[PDB]
Amino acid sequence: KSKLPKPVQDLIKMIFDVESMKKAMVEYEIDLQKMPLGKLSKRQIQAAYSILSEVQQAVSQGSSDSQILDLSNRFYTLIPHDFGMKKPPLLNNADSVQAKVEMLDNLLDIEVAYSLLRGGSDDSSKDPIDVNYEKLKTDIKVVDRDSEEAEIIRKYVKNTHATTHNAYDLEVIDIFKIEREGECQRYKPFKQLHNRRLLWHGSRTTNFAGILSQGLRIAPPEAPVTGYMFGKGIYFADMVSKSANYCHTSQGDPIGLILLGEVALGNMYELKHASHISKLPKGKHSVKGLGKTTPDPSANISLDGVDVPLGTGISSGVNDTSLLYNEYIVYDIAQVNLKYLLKLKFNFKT
Ligand SMILES: Cc1cccc2c(=O)[nH]c(CCCN3CC=C(c4ccc(F)cc4)CC3)nc12
Repeated sequence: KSKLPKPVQDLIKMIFDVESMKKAMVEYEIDLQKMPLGKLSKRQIQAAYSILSEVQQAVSQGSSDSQILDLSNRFYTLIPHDFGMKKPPLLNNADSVQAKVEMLDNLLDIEVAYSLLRGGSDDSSKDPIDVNYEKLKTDIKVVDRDSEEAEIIRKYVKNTHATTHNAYDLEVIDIFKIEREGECQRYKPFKQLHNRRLLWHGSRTTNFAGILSQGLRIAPPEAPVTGYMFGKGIYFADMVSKSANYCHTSQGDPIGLILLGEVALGNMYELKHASHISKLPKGKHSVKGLGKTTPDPSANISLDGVDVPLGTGISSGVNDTSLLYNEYIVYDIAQVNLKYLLKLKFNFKT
């Protein structure tokens, strides 16, 4: 039976498991009993991205209101809601639409998770940890606990536990190091852009089955570039909080994955309200949301000339803005390299 170190095995059984896939889908409203995730298709999801984009032209451009209502009604058929009852939401504003843009994001990694699954195995020989983990195409080291490395890391969750989000408060269950296969290569280019930074990528867990196979990713062509504060790239945080929220760990599951990426920022476009891009102007190689808290300048460690902002909840001078913490974005995928995972226990304050 498996081989593997032991939270690697559990990591498999957490990130690879069927029940919870239904659970996300459920919380986006999705009507499992209409639309079973054997449905889930790259295909029917991609079509849905084009209808939410359909609604967007039209909303920012007047439109038949005899269009809008059916594009909503189109949005439904293809992605069946358990609603239900109660008065469904209209795709004729920015908000409700963006809402449905997350569900599809997620639908994407969840498909890739379950659809992942389906391959290897009447097997067995090679048991059900090493075949999933085998298909991850990723390798997983357990950082020892006592190490200055695990140490450093834990300062970083510490100090950038933020103010406002307390609360919950937070802790490190396991700490995995990762090379996924050949991502050195791709990043190669980007191993020599200036301004590189370890930042959090937090996501709902159900996601990491195909973030570990597909690498972190960006919305398809089909998707509303209005669906996203900075258009569609790849979003990242420096406070561990802004990211950790995205695990959607609740009172139970309270337990939840988070990435630490190397990211090749170079020249930061600094921004404060939304910019709907996907094209970055010339000479600029990432977007920055300029939230009012910065990780205190002061403390900024750098192993191999990546910066790490494990510095603590300080106030930036931006009052003026739409954010309260920073938000780094990069618009293609090569500019990222996954370094650590961490398993988190959410520990929800009293
Ligand atoms: C906003 C934002 C700002 C700052 C930090 C975070 C953060 O930590 N993560 C995420 C959400 C995680 C990414 N999710 C949306 C898009 C995904 C995606 C993935 C695959 C895919 F193919 C298309 C989109 C995955 C889930 N959003 C953040």
